[PDB]
Amino acid sequence: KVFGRCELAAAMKRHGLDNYRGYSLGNWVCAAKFESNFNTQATNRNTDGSTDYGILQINSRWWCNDGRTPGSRNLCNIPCSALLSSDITASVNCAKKIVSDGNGMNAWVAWRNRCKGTDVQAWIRGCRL
Ligand SMILES: [Cl-]
Ligand SMILES: [Cl-]
Ligand SMILES: [Cl-]
Ligand code: NA
Ligand code: NA
Repeated sequence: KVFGRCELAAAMKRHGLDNYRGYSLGNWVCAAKFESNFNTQATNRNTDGSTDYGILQINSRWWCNDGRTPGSRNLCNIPCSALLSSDITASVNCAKKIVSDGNGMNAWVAWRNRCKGTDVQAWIRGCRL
């Protein structure tokens, strides 16, 4: 599913990501834009052999099982394929774990490099939320 911007904002808000670990909704929407262009089916191979999955490009080295990431963990207790669903619940549950792991949203390189410190409120402009 390719979410609209406001459509994603509303779903993330409903699932409790606004202010989660102190990160305002626009941070999450910005991260999703640059991670997946709001496409739940997005995937990305990494150089280490892990893969990133879904709306927030959650990685198989620690967070989900894909059966092809040697030595990896599955801290969200999910198949990575679940991160590709049109329903973002699994991605949100897992993102909450990730952002709680110590480095906040820096865990998303795209967020640090493209969203951090920017006008993230612009991401939710116009949305009826
Ligand atoms: Cl915001
Ligand atoms: Cl694996
Ligand atoms: Cl933080
Ligand atoms: Na990524
Ligand atoms: Na894994």
